[PDB]
Amino acid sequence: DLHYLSGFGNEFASEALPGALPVGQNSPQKAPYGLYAELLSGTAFTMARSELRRTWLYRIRPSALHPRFERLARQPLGGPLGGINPNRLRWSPQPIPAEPTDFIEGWLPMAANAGAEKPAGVSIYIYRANRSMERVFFNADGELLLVPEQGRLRIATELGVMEVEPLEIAVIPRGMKFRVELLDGQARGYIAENHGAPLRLPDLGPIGSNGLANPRDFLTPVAHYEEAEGPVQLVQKFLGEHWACELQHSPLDVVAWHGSNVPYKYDLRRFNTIGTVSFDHPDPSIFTVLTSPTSVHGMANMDFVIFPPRWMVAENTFRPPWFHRNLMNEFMGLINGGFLPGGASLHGVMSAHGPDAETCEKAIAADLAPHKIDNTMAFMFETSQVLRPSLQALECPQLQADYDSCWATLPSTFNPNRR
Amino acid sequence: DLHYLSGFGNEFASEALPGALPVGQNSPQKAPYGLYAELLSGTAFTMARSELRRTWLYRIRPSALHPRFERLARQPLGGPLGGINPNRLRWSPQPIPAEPTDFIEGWLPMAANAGAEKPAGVSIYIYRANRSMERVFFNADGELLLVPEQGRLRIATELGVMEVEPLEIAVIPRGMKFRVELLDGQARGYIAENHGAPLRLPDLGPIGSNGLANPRDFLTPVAHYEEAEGPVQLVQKFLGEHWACELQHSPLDVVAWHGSNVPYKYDLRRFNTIGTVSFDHPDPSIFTVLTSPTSVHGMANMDFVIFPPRWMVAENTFRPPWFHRNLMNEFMGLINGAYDAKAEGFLPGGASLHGVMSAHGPDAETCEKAIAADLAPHKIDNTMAFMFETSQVLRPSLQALECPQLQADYDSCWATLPSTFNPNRR
Amino acid sequence: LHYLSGFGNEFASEALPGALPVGQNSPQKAPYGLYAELLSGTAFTMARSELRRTWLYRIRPSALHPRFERLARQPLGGPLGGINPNRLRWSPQPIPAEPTDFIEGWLPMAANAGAEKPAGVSIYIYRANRSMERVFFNADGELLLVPEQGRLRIATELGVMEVEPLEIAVIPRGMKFRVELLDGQARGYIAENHGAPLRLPDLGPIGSNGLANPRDFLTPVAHYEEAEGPVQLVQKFLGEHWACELQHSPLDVVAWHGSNVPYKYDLRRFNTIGTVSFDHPDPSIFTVLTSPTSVHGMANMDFVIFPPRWMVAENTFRPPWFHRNLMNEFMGLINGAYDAKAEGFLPGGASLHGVMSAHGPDAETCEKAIAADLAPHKIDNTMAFMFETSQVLRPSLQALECPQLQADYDSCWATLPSTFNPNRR
Amino acid sequence: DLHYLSGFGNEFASEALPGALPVGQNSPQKAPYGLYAELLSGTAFTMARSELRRTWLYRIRPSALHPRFERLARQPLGGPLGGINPNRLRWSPQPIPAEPTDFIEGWLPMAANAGAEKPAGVSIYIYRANRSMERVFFNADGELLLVPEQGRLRIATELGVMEVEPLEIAVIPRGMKFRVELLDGQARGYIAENHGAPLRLPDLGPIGSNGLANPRDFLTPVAHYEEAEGPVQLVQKFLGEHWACELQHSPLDVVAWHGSNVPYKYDLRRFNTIGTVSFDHPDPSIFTVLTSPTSVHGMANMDFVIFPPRWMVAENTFRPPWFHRNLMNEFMGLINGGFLPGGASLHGVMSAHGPDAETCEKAIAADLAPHKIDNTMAFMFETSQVLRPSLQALECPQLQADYDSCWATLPSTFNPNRR
Ligand SMILES: [Fe+3]
Ligand SMILES: [Fe+3]
Ligand SMILES: [Fe+3]
Ligand SMILES: [Fe+3]
Repeated sequence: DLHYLSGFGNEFASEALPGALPVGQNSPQKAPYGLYAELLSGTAFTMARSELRRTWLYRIRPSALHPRFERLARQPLGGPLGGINPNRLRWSPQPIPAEPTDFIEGWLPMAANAGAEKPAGVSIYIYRANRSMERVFFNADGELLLVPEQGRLRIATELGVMEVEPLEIAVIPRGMKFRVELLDGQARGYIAENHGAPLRLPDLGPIGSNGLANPRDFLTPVAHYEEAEGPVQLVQKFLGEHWACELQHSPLDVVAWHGSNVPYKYDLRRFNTIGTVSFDHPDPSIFTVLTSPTSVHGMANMDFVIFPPRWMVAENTFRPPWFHRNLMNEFMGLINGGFLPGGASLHGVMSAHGPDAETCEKAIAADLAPHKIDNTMAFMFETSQVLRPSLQALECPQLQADYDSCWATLPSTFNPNRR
Repeated sequence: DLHYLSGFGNEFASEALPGALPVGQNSPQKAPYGLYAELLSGTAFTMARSELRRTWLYRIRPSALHPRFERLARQPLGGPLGGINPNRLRWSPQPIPAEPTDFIEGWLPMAANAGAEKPAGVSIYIYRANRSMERVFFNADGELLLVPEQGRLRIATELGVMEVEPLEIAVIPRGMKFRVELLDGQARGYIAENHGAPLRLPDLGPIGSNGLANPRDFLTPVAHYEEAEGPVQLVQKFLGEHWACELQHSPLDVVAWHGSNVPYKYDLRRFNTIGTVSFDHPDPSIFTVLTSPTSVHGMANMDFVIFPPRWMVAENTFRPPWFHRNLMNEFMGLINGAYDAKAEGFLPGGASLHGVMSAHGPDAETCEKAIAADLAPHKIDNTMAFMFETSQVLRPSLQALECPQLQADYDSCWATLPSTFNPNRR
Repeated sequence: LHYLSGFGNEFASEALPGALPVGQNSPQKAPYGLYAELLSGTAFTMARSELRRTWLYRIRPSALHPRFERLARQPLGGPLGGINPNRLRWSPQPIPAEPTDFIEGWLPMAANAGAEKPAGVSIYIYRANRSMERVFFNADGELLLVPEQGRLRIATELGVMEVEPLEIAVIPRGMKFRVELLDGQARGYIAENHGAPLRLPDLGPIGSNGLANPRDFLTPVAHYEEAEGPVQLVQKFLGEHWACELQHSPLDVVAWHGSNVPYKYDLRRFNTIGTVSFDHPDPSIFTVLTSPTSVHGMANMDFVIFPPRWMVAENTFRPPWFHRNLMNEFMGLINGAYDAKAEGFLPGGASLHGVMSAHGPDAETCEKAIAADLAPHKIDNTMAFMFETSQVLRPSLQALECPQLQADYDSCWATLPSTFNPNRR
Repeated sequence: DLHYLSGFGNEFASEALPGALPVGQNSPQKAPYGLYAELLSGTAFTMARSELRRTWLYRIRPSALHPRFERLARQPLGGPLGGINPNRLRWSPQPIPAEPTDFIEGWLPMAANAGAEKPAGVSIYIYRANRSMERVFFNADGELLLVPEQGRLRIATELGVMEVEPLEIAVIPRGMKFRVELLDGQARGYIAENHGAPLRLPDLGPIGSNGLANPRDFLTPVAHYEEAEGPVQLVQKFLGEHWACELQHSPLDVVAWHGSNVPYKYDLRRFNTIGTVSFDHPDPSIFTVLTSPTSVHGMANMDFVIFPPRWMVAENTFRPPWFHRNLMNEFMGLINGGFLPGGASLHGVMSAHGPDAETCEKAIAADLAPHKIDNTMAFMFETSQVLRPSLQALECPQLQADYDSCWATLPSTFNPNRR
């Protein structure tokens, strides 16, 4: 029975004790309950207000109260970049490791725009974990988009507690402290780490003022603070590296807060899917849930896109996705329903992809009538920068060695003598 | 039949005689065939190239060769703006007048953002004609969007001839000369006169790089010139007035041209309609065919929206348009069939106007039907309604306010909406 | 006279040493006991590139004035002319016999809107035969002055500038000034800009230099008057002259700094760009100053010139092409003859080719141009110009009823022949 | 005989068989002639339509029908980065090598904003070839601007065939498959590989609505397809590397196509040159033919600029290019007419350049009259990012070792007692 505040991008305000929030100002000399005011600035001060992300926290002890960070010996993300490889790639789902592995220890580097030491654009991982985190963590390297596939997550953050289950997504702003509890003992899922402009709702164009992901469905947890006394490890990811310090208090000691730099979750089942109600096959940008822009208008750092249960009604139309060569880079995953839940495919810049022969023959031969796609949920992380597969990803047992064969049996159907 | 060039916004090139277009330049000293170069600038010289519209003409006689224009006695567009009236308005179809009336003489002012003498925003007319034009015409007050409802038009312009039937639309650029022949003896339809930024394709947003009105379906006619020798009246519309002069030559004497300021036509049947494949009822802006922007981003001078055959699949959803009050001003027409928010009273050739913040929506009948219905995939078919939606208030003409076609009891359409509210049962 | 240079500069000028406060704008104790006064030419929140504001340090505050009263003599009070799409041409305007100072002799030619609802651009031709014995400001817009006959000595709050034909001058909205005629009488053109202040055009590929170089834009140094006695202060508000009487000189600014300034520019210094190959470039290429709108690329008005220049286009119809324009073209002539008109267009003359009016050369200019052997040719000893506007230019009733309006302008195009032959390329 | 479609940025449509193009839609269930639909997306789907480049293809076999790509042993572009060097540099023309070398094998990297493995901005090459390509190629790393200097090229692309001779340029969109055939036995010329926003026409500013490169002169080939059966090698350039696979069919099998992502050519001899008709010496940006923007307004990724035959008429003026120090980086080449055709010069950020003593002396002394510069075509690739010369370029024999002496005789003509 966790409570949530609704509305993407809102100036929220939540207090765990009556009047814990200062009224009419952010920095009283005598803060209610004797709390410390702290500002979390997720963007430059001078952004246009529409881009502004900042949260005022009123907490038991300042975040400044911490000893020196030291580099952990254990570094899940220190593996090298893979060699150059233009090929189409597909993986089978990643098995959960035997060794104890919490949420942060479990990120397996799949592909990234840059080396972990110079975070830029987007880095993509698959997380595997068999332990709840017995420590607190923040990412200095970017925003985190989590896409669960197996197992629920109870995520306790500075702003409050949220639970996410497969078919839901969650986002945790850069630098925000959080701790992940595995409700089901173990967990698997995907991560897009956003090193760039924070994820937001796409420009709707002609779709207008409603549709796709409705702002009312983005939920942010209410204030919740901890009073545990005794040592707690605080871990941060900085330029790919986990550095840690030990606190003698719980860093999740925020009693009240206000602002717009907030963790949130969204249920993909609430997506107001838009598609063709006539013919043809619309561009997959139409399925956009969240997007991270660049200073180049129209070209996203990354678009998060889903392929949800939907009605198929295209008349006189080849209904599967058409054959395609793309400037952008397509990383596909599957949440449920050769491509299994937990699996992945990377078709990079100008790689030729599309349906196989059996998909083609069946689509061309189909008696086209309205059809409901159901019990499936796929998605794509599409990035503008090339995604370089990690060495780990290219060498792991789960990489399919004959993925190219999927297209081998495509036939010519060309007859010059009959249109 | 007629040949066309495809591609909305293209730099086209067309010549009626081989090599009539100068190669490598626009202004030769000794132009091919002894023709005159002439530049038709549809926009300021300094527009962004994406916003530029200009066409080079290679013609027998320059357009400048004409004597003084004189005001005609006959002025279709000279009637006063009607009184202030915030009411929801509905007209039945406009009958064709008895007296001889060509295409330009036949425009009936329905509503406009401003007085005809001070053109701004959009002016809306319904045309009614029973004569083919035996003169040539250009509108200097703006761009014309034509929406035939009865009868095919054969439109002879400077750049060539195009034919338009109901379910197709045609655009004529401001200042471009043309002549309308009625292929079916008489004709009736709608006009949006755009006084603002030229109509163009909407920004597709998440729809991406394909969909709605695909550019390949926008057709521009090929070069064609007449050589008739004898008097031709040339009329122009200026500040709402018709002014004429007599020429001793045909002003459709353009033997070749190149450029982007072109007349064009579009078959609405080919609209790649996008909608809900899930639930709810998408905003009608999703149906945009063409749009004319203002300097305020996101707020169009006018959107041209259609309501075409389309699959209705939304589950657990009130399917007809929702009840609505709107900053924008909604002028709706019907080209054929029946519209899905309405029941009676709205026929082909009819119109409705719901202005700024007027409360509109479905009737009691429709609401009852939609709430009880067993929802399943359903193809809406054999229908084409549309809307001219404008940001500026539309002021009905006096003629519109006083005509027999104005329906006297339009408000009673919503009279029977019942309360179904039950506070004890969610 | 001395001047400062640099279009758009933050200028600083003092007529007494240390009269400008150093390090601040508003001292409690101003140097020499002067009053600080801010002239805000633009909204406070304009981007800095678009900011126009001047700090004045003056003997008496502009606020020291009694109620303005409406003058009986109203130069600009005439009605709008009727609707008329025709091509129009006017001969030079005679200088009236009645005593007529600078502000009294504005002959309204055409305007985007009625004088009482100013918007866009209003065009006048001024004719004066007396020097101004009063001071004037225009609340309705910025003034672009294009002298054609006789030199002007213009005393402004910021200093004195002298303008002769082939120079232009611009005076910001609200800025007080007095005009002296150095040659007894004067004639010329005005573009009254009700919209965004005139500035230098975006050069595009022309780059970082050329057309009108900013170094050539000149602003007067501070000058102040201490004269004690009655002076009439007139303002133009919503087309009307209103006036009060002061007992001091309002040109009493001892020191000033900032960017809201009067300026002049010598068109002979224009770095004219053109074709060095073929064809005939769009006349936008001759843009001197422009006033934008919120619609990018569509100016409220462009001020363009047609100066001495080299004509070198090979295999090219060199005169301006036949044309039909969305924009509205008001042309005038400072001296000499214009390349597109054989005759009927003289210095002081004017033409108006409104939206989509068909214009171009005549059959005589045509004939010679098509026939001429082409070699490099220096067009010289001429200066014409255009006020091109996006909004329609409505001629005034005066302009349409005045004896200088040529009755048979269309006849200039009547003899254009068909040289068309379907069967030889 | 080759036919072409005209109009830069046009939505084109071309079909080699009557009605090969589906009418009214892009994705029919039963395509005309049994062809496959393939979308080539040259930009993000959500680009403003003015910046959108995409082409629908209707082809015999899908592009996906290919086996695994493998790294070729021969690698033309793998040579390391030259060392740091701020000096002005000038090269004599490049000799055509003895060894058999086709178009893609004969790119000599001259200088680049970045290393081959991390394409950004612009890479500049000189190609030398003595064999026609007997295979097909696409470049995944960027768009190709070709500037022939010696020998004509017949470039067979997916969208059709075009012929380019010196004094013409050709552009090939990223990822588009093509084959270069040498009509003259061998060929040499320059290449600007554009890794950024695609080249387009420059904003004309006051020049207005016509002039410079007029859009009507940009020509795109009509549809042409091959039905040759037998092994064919497909090669791609990815992160600077040549990777290849073998198809058992021609990949130039597009029967029809429509859209805006097209190859094109343009004859520089049609450039409507603009310049001074009064005095002074206009900035060479006035000669821009094509430009690649950045997100920084007014600061191009690259400008392609030409110095063609033209009238010089400036009076009381020093007519040669002024003495000059530039933020931008200037790579000069010469097509026809120390600096020979095929040669190059690099003046990088803030290097001081300008005329030599002989040029100054003659120019200050000349009796200025209209003068037609004729029979000469130079050009420049100006880039915003520093161009690092390749190791190869810095150690090549054609690098002129005494270039700085060109300016060594510049004298002082200063005289303070005579204005
Ligand atoms: Fe794809
Ligand atoms: Fe509505
Ligand atoms: Fe003109
Ligand atoms: Fe330079």
